[PDB]
Amino acid sequence: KKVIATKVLGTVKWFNVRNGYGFINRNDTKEDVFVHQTAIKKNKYLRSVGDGETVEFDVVEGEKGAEAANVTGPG
RNA sequence: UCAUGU
Repeated sequence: KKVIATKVLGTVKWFNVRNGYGFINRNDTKEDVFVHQTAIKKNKYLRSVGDGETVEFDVVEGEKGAEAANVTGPG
């Protein structure tokens, strides 16, 4: 996998804690990026984000598609 | 329980 962007801001569309993934909409391109629970930095759902939350992340591209990495609060 | 849940 390769890093294709860093310090991207986005808004969480939805995140399902049962299945452990969701999608973030990038504020710069308006495209959704997949986010898995393991990509979220520790905040008891130790790795989760909330629907509607603004987050900052890197985008990396394995060939299942573009996915978020190192997901944190803005700044 | 790793690609659009409900």
